[PDB]
Amino acid sequence: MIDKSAFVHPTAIVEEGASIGANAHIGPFCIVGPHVEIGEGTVLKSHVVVNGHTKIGRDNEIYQFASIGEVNQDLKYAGEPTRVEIGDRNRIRESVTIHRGTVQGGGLTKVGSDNLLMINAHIAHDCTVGNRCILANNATLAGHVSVDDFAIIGGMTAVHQFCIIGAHVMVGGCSGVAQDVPPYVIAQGNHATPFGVNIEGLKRRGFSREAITAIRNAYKLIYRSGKTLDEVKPEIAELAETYPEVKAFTDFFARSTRGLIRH
Amino acid sequence: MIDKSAFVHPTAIVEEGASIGANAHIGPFCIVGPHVEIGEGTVLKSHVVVNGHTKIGRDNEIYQFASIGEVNQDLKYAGEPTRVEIGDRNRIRESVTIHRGTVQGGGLTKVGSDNLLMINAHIAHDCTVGNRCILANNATLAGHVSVDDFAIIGGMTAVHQFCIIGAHVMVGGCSGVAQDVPPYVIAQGNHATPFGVNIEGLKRRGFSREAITAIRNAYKLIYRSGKTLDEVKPEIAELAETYPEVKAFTDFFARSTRGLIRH
Amino acid sequence: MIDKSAFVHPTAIVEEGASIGANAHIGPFCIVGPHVEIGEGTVLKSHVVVNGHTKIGRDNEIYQFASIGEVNQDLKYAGEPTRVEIGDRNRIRESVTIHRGTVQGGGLTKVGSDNLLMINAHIAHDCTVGNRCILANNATLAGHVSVDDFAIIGGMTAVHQFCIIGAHVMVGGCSGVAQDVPPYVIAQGNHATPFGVNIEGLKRRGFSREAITAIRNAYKLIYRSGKTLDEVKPEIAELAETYPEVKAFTDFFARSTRGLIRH
Ligand SMILES: CCCCCCCCCCC[C@@H](O)CC(=O)O[C@H]1[C@H](O)[C@@H](CO)O[C@H](OP(=O)(O)OP(=O)(O)OC[C@H]2O[C@@H](n3ccc(=O)[nH]c3=O)[C@H](O)[C@@H]2O)[C@@H]1NC(C)=O
Ligand SMILES: CCCCCCCCCCC[C@@H](O)CC(=O)O[C@H]1[C@H](O)[C@@H](CO)O[C@H](OP(=O)(O)OP(=O)(O)OC[C@H]2O[C@@H](n3ccc(=O)[nH]c3=O)[C@H](O)[C@@H]2O)[C@@H]1NC(C)=O
Ligand SMILES: CCCCCCCCCCC[C@@H](O)CC(=O)O[C@H]1[C@H](O)[C@@H](CO)O[C@H](OP(=O)(O)OP(=O)(O)OC[C@H]2O[C@@H](n3ccc(=O)[nH]c3=O)[C@H](O)[C@@H]2O)[C@@H]1NC(C)=O
Ligand SMILES: COc1ccccc1C[C@@H]1COCCN1C(=O)c1cc(-c2cc(C)ccn2)n[nH]1
Ligand SMILES: COc1ccccc1C[C@@H]1COCCN1C(=O)c1cc(-c2cc(C)ccn2)n[nH]1
Ligand SMILES: COc1ccccc1C[C@@H]1COCCN1C(=O)c1cc(-c2cc(C)ccn2)n[nH]1
Repeated sequence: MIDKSAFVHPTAIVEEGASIGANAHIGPFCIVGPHVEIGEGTVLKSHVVVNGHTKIGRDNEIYQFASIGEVNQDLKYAGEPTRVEIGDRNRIRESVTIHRGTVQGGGLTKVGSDNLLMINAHIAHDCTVGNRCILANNATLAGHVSVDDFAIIGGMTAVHQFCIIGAHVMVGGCSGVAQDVPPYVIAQGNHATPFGVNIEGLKRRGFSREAITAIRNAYKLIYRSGKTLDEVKPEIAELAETYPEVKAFTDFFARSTRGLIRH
Repeated sequence: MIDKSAFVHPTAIVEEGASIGANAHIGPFCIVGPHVEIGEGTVLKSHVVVNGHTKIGRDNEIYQFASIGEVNQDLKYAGEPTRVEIGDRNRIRESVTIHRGTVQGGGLTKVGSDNLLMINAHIAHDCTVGNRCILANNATLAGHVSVDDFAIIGGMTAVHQFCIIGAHVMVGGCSGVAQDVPPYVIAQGNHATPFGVNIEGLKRRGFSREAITAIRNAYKLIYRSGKTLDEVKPEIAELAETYPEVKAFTDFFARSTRGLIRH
Repeated sequence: MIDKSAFVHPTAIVEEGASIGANAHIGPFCIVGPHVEIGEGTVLKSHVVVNGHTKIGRDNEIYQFASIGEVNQDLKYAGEPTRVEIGDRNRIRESVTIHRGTVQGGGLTKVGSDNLLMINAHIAHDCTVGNRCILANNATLAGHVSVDDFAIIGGMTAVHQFCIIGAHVMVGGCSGVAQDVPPYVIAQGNHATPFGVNIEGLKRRGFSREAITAIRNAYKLIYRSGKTLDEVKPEIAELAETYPEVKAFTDFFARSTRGLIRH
C-alpha cells in the first residue's frame, strides 16, 4: 500500500504490493518490487532499483544508480526468497549495492541505522552492518562479513568473507582485510595488520579516560604480552569486571572464526 | 528484427535495426542501438545501455547500470566501427563496462560463455575473456588483456595492458598484475608474484592426480630450477609429450609478450 | 533557457531555469536541475544526473550513470548552495561522480578542460582538477585535493584529503597517495613514494632537453642531496632564474600543506 502522503514520480515503476510510507519520495526512473517496504520519509533520488523481500526504514536517503535487495553474487544462490533489512537515517550513495541473503548463510542481509555508505560501497549477501558505520568509496565486503557499530572502512578497501570488523575499528584505505579485527583497533595494510587503539574515535564518542586506558591494556594483552589468545581471554574477562567496555573483546572473541589480524 | 516472443518494456528504447531473439527480455529504461544483436532468452534487467556493433549470445543476464559495447577509453580511438562479441550464459552484474575494440588492436573485444563479471568489473577495448572466468567486484582490465578459460581475478585487482592471465589461474584480490601469468598459477600482490599451482581449482575441475603432478613439475622448472625460460621451454615441451595438460604452458609462452611474473 | 538548437530527449527531465546551449544534446532519462548550465555542443549520453549550482562548458562528453553537481559526502555539509565548475572538451565516463563544494572548503569544486575522467573516477567536494589530466578507472580523490595540469593518476589509486598532485606528475595504479607530490615526479606505492622525473611525459609535451635536465637537477636537490627542504628551496629558486620550468617547484611548495612524499 502506498501512503496518500508519499510522492511517486510518474516515471517510477512501483509494483503492486510494495509498501511506501508517509512522506516518502520515489524519484524519476526508480523501480520498486512488490515485496519492498519503504519507511516514512525515505527518499529514492532517481534511477534506484529496489527489489526482493526488502524492508527499508525511515528517513533514509538513497542516491541514483544504487541497487538494493538485488540477487547476490554467490554462485550457490539459486533464487530462494531471502531478505534485506535496512534501518533508519542511512545515507546510501550513488551506485551502492546491497544484496539479498542466501539460505546457506541465514537468509538475511542486514544494515542498521545512521550509516554512511559512500559511492560504490558493496554489502554482499548475509553481511551484517551495525549502526553509525562508514564505508568509504569502493569499500567492498565479501559475503557474511560483520561490520560492527561505529566501525569505519577506508576508500578502496576490501574485506574477505566471514571476517568481523569489530566495534569502533578504523580500517585504513587501500587495505585488504583477511582476518578478524578486534573492537577498538586501527588496522591498515595488505593484508591489514593492527596499529594500536583507535583512541581519537573513542575520545570523540564519549569514552572515559579510564575506559580508554583499560582498552589499551587489553590491546597490550592481545598483541604485546607474548601470550596466546587462550591465555589472555580470562585476563581480558578479569579486566572487564572493572571496566565494562572491555567486555566488547570477550563478545567479539566468541564470534570470531578467522583468527585475529596480527603483525 | 524483434522476435514476436521477445518482451520489450514500453520505456525501453530499441533502435530500428536491432535484433532481439526469441524470449529475450529488455527491461525498463534500457537503450539498445541499431547494430546490437541480443540472443534468445537474454535478459537486460533495467537501465542497461547496449550500443555499437555488438553481438550478445543466449541466456545472458545483464544487470542494471551496465554499459556494453560503449566507446572505449583509448585516446587513440577515433570512432571507427569496431566490435564486441559476448557468448552465452554470462552473468554480467551491476555497472559492468565492456567496451568496443580499436582498429589498432584488432577491432574486437570478446567475452566467451558461462562467465561471472561482478559489480563494476571492466573489460577494456581489445580484451579477450574466455569461458567460465570470474572477475570479482571492481576487477579492472586495461586494453588488450587476455583472461583465459577458468581464470579468476579477485576483488579490487587491476591488470596492466596486454598482459595474459593464463588458463585456470587464480589472481588474489587487492593485486596489481604487470606481467603475464602462466596457466595453472596462483598470483597475488602489488605487483603480483607467483605462489605455486592452483591445485584446488584443478582438483575441482577434474584434472587427474598425474596431470596435477606434471603441472607442479612444470611450475618447478619455471620458478625453482634456476634455469632461464629459454632452457626450460624444451623441457616443458618434453614433459607435455606424456601429460597433454602441460602443453598449455607451451601455448601460453607463444602468446606471452610481457615476460612472466616472478618472485 | 534552452537554446532552440539544443536537443532534449522527450524522456529527459530538464527543470525550468536550466540553461542549455546551442547544439547541446540531453539524452534519454537524464535529469538536469534548475541551476545547471550546459555549454554549447556538450552531450549527456543518457541516464546522467546533473544538479546543484553547476556550470559545464562546451563540447563535453558525459556518459551514462555519471552524477555531476551532487551533494558531497562530507558529514560537515548541511545543504548550503555550493558550486561545481567544469570547463571544455572533457570526456567524463560512465559512473563518474563530481560533487559540489562545502562552505568550509571554499564553496567550489572545479574541473578544467581537455581532461579524461575514466569509469567511476571520483572528484570530491572542493577538489581542483586542472587541464589535460587523466584519472583512470576508480581513481578516487578525497575532499580538497588538487590535481594540477597534465597530471595522470592510475587505475584503482586513491588520494588522501588536501594532497596536491603536482603538474605533469604520473601516479601509478594501485597506489595510495598520502602526501603532496611535487611537479614532474613519478609516484607509486602504498603509500606512494617518488621514483624520479616523468621524463617521457615532459619529452612528449615539448619540454626542452635543457629544461628536463634542470628539472632532474631540482629533483636531485629535493631527494638526493640530503639537505632539508628549507635549505633546497632557495637553491631551487636560484636554478629557476635560468630555467623557468623549475619555478613550478617554488609555486608548488607555497601551496603544499602535507609535506612531500618521500622514500
Ligand atoms: C585481501 C582480501 C581481498 C577481499 C576481496 C573480496 C571481494 C568481494 C566482492 C563481493 C563478492 C560477494 O558479493 C559475493 C561473495 O563473496 O560470494 C562468495 C561467498 O561469500 C562465499 C561464502 O559463502 O562462497 C563463494 O566464495 P568461495 O571462494 O568460498 O567459493 P568457491 O569455493 O565456489 O570458489 C569460487 C571459485 O574459485 C575457484 N577456486 C577456489 C579455490 C581455489 O583454491 N582455487 C580456485 O580456483 C573455484 O573453482 C570456483 O570457481 C562465493 N563466491 C562465488 C564466486 O560464488
Ligand atoms: C599495477 C597495474 C595497474 C593497472 C591499472 C590498469 C587500469 C586500467 C583501466 C581501464 C583502461 C582501459 O579502458 C583503456 C586503456 O587501457 O587504454 C590504453 C591502451 O590500452 C594502451 C594500449 O593501446 O594505450 C594507451 O595507454 P598508454 O599508457 O600506452 O598511452 P600513452 O602512451 O598515450 O600515454 C598515456 C598518457 O600518459 C602520459 N605518459 C606516458 C608515459 C610516461 O612515461 N609518462 C607519461 O606522463 C602521456 O603523456 C599520455 O598523456 C591507452 N590509454 C590512454 C589514456 O589512451
Ligand atoms: C592511502 C590513502 C587512502 C585515501 C582514501 C580516500 C578515499 C576518499 C573517498 C571520497 C571521499 C570524499 O567524497 C569525501 C571526503 O573526503 O570527506 C572528508 C573531508 O574531505 C574531510 C576534510 O574536510 O573531512 C572529513 O574527513 P575527516 O576524516 O577529516 O573527518 P572526521 O574528523 O569527521 O572523521 C570521520 C570519522 O572518522 C572517525 N575517526 C576519526 C579519527 C580517528 O582517529 N578515528 C576515528 O574513528 C570519526 O569518529 C568520524 O566518525 C570528510 N569525511 C567524512 C566522513 O565526513
Ligand atoms: C583515516 O580516515 C578514514 C579511515 C577510514 C574510513 C574513513 C576515513 C575518513 C577519510 C576521509 O573521509 C572520506 C573517507 N576517508 C578515507 O577513506 C581515508 C582513508 C585514509 C587513509 C590515510 C592513510 C594515511 C592511511 C590509510 N587510509 N585517508 N582517507
Ligand atoms: C581467493 O578467492 C578468490 C580469488 C580470486 C577470484 C575470486 C575469489 C572468490 C572470492 C569470494 O567470492 C567473491 C570473490 N572473492 C574474492 O575476490 C576474494 C579474493 C580474496 C583474497 C583473499 C586472500 C587471503 C588473499 C587475496 N585475495 N578473498 N576473496
Ligand atoms: C603507467 O601508465 C599510466 C599511469 C597513470 C595514469 C594513466 C596511465 C595509462 C595506463 C593505460 O591507459 C589506461 C590507464 N593506465 C593505468 O591506469 C595504468 C597504470 C599502470 C601501472 C603499471 C605499473 C607497472 C605500475 C603502476 N601502474 N598501468 N596502467
